[PDB]
Amino acid sequence: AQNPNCNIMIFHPTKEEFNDFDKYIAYMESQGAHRAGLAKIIPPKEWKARETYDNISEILIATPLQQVASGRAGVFTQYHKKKKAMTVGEYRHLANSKKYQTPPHQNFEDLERKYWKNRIYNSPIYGADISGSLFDENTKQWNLGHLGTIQDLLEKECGVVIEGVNTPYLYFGMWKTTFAWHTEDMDLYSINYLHLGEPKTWYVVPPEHGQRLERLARELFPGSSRGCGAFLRHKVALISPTVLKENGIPFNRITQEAGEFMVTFPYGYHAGFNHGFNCAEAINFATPRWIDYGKMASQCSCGEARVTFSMDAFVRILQPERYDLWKRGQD
Ligand SMILES: O=C(O)CNC(=O)C(=O)O
Ligand SMILES: [Mg+2]
Ligand code: NI
Ligand SMILES: [Zn+2]
Repeated sequence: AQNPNCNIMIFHPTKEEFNDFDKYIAYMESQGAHRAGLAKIIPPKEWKARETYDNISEILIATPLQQVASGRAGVFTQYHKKKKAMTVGEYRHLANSKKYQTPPHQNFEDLERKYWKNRIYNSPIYGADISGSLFDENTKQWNLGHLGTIQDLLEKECGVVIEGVNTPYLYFGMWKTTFAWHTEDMDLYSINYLHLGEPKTWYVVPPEHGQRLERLARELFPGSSRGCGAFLRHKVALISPTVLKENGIPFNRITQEAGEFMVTFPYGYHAGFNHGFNCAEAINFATPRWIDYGKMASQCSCGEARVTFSMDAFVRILQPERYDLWKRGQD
């Protein structure tokens, strides 16, 4: 069995290997990359996502989210308070202000220590989940707006044609902006490209150990657990590496820098934080190996998780028994 310790693998495809996205994902899996839940892909030196980032300031962040924490430094939840719209140029200035800017630090490890010590005492503002793309239309390789769609994958594998679309999302971050512990909708893959700016630190639990994280989360968030049998779908809970180590939960960590891709694999729980002003682009995708994970994915039916239009068909076809209850949660 390849990668039996479930380490995060880093790949350096050549320009030739970067042509066929599906084939390269299947290659990485042949080497055991999925066992970590997360992989890093450094693009060939010849590749670029677009020519420059000099003209992005007028993108609108219609609903910036202030991430307010409750709890203790290593075990907290966050809620998202909606703020007034602002442009990317306005948000970048805000991120660089004395109130929000990255503190002085020695290295990524020192910054990670400072994040876990101090995150809860501040409320950073995240421009998340903005439909759109920063890939140039002429970029033909690993262009996250030109991937094969999940609807077409389900149709190719299972023969059933379904409604829905699959488009990318932009994330504008600042110091301390935080992504809570989650797997993807329907335990899909994700791919994330850091277009510009400061790094993003990731934590990940191997898919084969995901239920260990869930059991810890039910212990640490006991009211939330009673409310919903899949409350991590709410994407609000944080647990620090120190707490994970104290409770014997297997995980790994890695820092993504600008110009790098990360792939999350089906049922790979992940969480993380931004080091400073940055912009990422991410999208869900599927492969044949996902189908079995989609069929088994947990679902939130309490009403909190509220998701895209396109998840309807995935539940309806892959999880017909759960469909009625889940749809009640959506309505
Ligand atoms: O970058 C972020 O805030 C969160 N991204 C992801 O969870 C991802 O790409 O799956
Ligand atoms: Mg612009
Ligand atoms: Ni994710
Ligand atoms: Zn729920």
